[PDB]
Amino acid sequence: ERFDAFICYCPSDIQFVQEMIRQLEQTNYRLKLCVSDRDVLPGTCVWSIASELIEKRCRRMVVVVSDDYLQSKECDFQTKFALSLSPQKRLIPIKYKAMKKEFPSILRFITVCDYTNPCTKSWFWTRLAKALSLP
Amino acid sequence: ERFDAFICYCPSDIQFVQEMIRQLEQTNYRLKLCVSDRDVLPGTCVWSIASELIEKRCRRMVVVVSDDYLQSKECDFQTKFALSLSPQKRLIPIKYKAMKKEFPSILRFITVCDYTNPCTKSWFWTRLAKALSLP
Amino acid sequence: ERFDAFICYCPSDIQFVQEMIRQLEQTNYRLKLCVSDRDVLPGTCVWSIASELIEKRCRRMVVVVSDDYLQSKECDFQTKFALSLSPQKRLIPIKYKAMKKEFPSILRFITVCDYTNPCTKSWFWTRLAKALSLP
Amino acid sequence: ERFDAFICYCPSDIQFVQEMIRQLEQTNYRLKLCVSDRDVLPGTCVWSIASELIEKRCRRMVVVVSDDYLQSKECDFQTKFALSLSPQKRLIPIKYKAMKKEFPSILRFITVCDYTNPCTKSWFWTRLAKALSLP
Amino acid sequence: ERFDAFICYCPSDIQFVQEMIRQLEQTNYRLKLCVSDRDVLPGTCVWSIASELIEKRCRRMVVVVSDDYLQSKECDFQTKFALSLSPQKRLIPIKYKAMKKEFPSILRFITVCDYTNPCTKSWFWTRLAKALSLP
Amino acid sequence: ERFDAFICYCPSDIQFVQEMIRQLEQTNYRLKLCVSDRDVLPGTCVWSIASELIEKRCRRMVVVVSDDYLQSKECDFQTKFALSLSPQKRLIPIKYKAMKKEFPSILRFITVCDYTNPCTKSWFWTRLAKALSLP
Amino acid sequence: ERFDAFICYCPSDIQFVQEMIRQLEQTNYRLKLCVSDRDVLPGTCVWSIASELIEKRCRRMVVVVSDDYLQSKECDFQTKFALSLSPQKRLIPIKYKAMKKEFPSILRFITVCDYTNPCTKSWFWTRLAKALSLP
Repeated sequence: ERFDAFICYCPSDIQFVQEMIRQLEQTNYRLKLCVSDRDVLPGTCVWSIASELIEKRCRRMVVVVSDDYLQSKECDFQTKFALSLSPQKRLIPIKYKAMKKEFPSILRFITVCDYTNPCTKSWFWTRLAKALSLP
Repeated sequence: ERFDAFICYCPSDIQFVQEMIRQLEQTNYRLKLCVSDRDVLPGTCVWSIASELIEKRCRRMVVVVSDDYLQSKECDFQTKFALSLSPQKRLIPIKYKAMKKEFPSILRFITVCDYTNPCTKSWFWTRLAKALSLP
Repeated sequence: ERFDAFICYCPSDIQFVQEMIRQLEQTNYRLKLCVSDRDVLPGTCVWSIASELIEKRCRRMVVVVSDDYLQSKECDFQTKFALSLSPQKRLIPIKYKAMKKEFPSILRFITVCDYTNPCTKSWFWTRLAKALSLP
Repeated sequence: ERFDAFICYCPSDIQFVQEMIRQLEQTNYRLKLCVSDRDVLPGTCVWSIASELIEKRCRRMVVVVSDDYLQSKECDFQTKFALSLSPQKRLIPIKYKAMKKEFPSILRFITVCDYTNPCTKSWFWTRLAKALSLP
Repeated sequence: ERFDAFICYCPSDIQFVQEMIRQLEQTNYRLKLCVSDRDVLPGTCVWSIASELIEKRCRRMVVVVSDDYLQSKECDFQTKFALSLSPQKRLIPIKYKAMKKEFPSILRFITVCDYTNPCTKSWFWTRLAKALSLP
Repeated sequence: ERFDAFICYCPSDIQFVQEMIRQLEQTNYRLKLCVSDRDVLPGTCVWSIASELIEKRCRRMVVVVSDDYLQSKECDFQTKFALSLSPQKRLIPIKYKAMKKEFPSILRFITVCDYTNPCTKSWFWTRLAKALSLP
Repeated sequence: ERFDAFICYCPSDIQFVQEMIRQLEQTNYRLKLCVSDRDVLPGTCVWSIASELIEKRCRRMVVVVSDDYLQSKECDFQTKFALSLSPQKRLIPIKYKAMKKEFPSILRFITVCDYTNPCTKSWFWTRLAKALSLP
């Protein structure tokens, strides 16, 4: 029923989401993350997963930014529907890979949780799990 | 008499349907799937399998989308007759193979149950059997 | 509300439909023909004009067969939905022009009301108005 | 305050909107249409005109489809936000000009109110004003 | 002492500011606009006109966007200092000329008060004077 | 029976009258214009269309002035019969084309509704429909 | 009903009148100018626009002097009818273009509001709007 974070990801980047499940769910933190290919029954309509999941069930939204994120359209609509909801840091962008294109200009005024820097990798999962566990 | 899911498939893709029978009928789930080459006596008229089976006997319909699905016409009429029935997720599209053409534009607003992704194959049959077993 | 005949036509052949309105409605026969560009409000969904008009409101269906009829798809679905309804001569095909392609093979077992023959044109409108006015 | 129809249009097509104001507001129908360049004070935020105008103030939405409609992004987000609202024919697409590209595939299952056909122009404004005036 | 709107402009665009003084001050609206070359004594320090004028004296800020606006740095710092103040539509961007470069990406989520459109020029000054006169 | 405006035109200028029907009848104004080639049965006498139509049925008269208007005689007699009726602006002259002869000297003391000026074309149809709709 | 200034112009000079409407009506001055091709219904008599408009409705009269002004006769009669009314500066002549003929000798004892001088163009619209707004 309830969750803690909807996860918006391109389908070419599920190896990172499987890592996130291991680090945040199967660890001693006990967090619940709604993943689309795991908690959504087939046959649903697309306009209900924005009006029911992102609106009334999840509390935050994690945007897995990548290079193939800039080609899909459902991620664009879900990102803009999340930004349209503003009454608490309700949008967390994550960069994990070497991008060679431009960053999304919509997200330039939010602080990204970077992973590709080979000197700051000790603070990543602690900051992320402290962010998601906040009320 | 009654069923749980009509199955709409091209005749060049029955090796997958034979696998589906093994995974959903001969397993501990006990589901009943109406297959055309197994439960329809020869000599019937084509306009009765849409007015009697899909209307009053089956409860859902599973569309085995493929590359040779885009050439047959009975699958087109049965898909559109299923979409014309709307009073519950009464249409489940399944992709199982590497398609090289375009996806059907009629089905773009329903969530597909994908199988060709080599990282998500553990959730496939559980999601499908949880979807078909719903009232 | 009620009607007497739904009219299925390609949009490139409305000059004949305007003639049919003059010969069957504005004449001393007093028939009511549901035309799509005249009795359907914009904003409707396409899957309701087959489930409500052809099913429960009109009593027959007139198929204006032509050369550009073989390219549209909504006429194909409406023709096959009309043929799927069989409990009374509930489908009347009309040929009015010199076709250079093949006749539709779906309609070969129904008697066409031909118009292009320059010797039989006296019986056309009388036969058509006697057919449509039957209960 | 209240309205009857939000109007979604590309800024290169305001000559048609000025005609629509003359035919629907300054005529004997007395309809109120919220236009962006006429009723929105400058300095507003873009994410409030979807959460306040389209949600709680207007009752329907008129999409002026054109060739330059396929390049803007705010019309894409407003169209998809309108489609995401589904509890009454709450979306009316209008074609008024000779398009040379493809029609939008998102809107193929709603009936368009066509204007470029030189034989049906007598029914256009009557159908449109009967549609907008419905409760 | 008090004002109603600080005006941030490039020094190559004072002919428009002189027009704005005629249309908003010397007209029957009686508005007070703090202009830098008219109300600031020489010899002041630059870091006081942001901490005293924009903070505690003016109520809004009008950004005269142009092509030479993208080269100055004091306008960049004053724009970002205005955006950093967020407790009411406290920033009004104005476009008056044909720009050939890109719009500033910082201001894309605020509604611009456009002037170069040759069909909407009747609403410009009324909207602007209704915006500035609000409490 | 009743009308709003008799229309006096040379038979070489019916393409403009067909445009006038589209702009004033098939639009949201609902005006009725008596046209000779559309509402007069053949076999009538010419001296009754001036004693019955222009006298007791129509309320105004629209004179489509052109270059070939100066050759017909029935337009001369109908214009002079209209001028002989004076008890309200009961005669509206319309110029739509580049004339190379002289204007009619009989009509020099009435204000013409000009159309060939390429700067005033926005006011034409609004002025004409406001004139014809007056009691 | 009421106005502020009748405008007497040759029909070959309406591009300047369209500019005057933008500078005096659609600006923050809110003046009302009676233009003949915009506020006079067709079918009126010419001898009423001097006895009703210039006499009892407008308060001043603006004479757009030009080179083609010296060929029309209605401007001559309206100028002399305005001069015959003398009980307040009730006649304002405007020169805007390079004339190559002589100035009108009737108007030599009134001060012209010149526009073609490339050094005095800053005072033009302010003087004109201060003149027209006087009681």
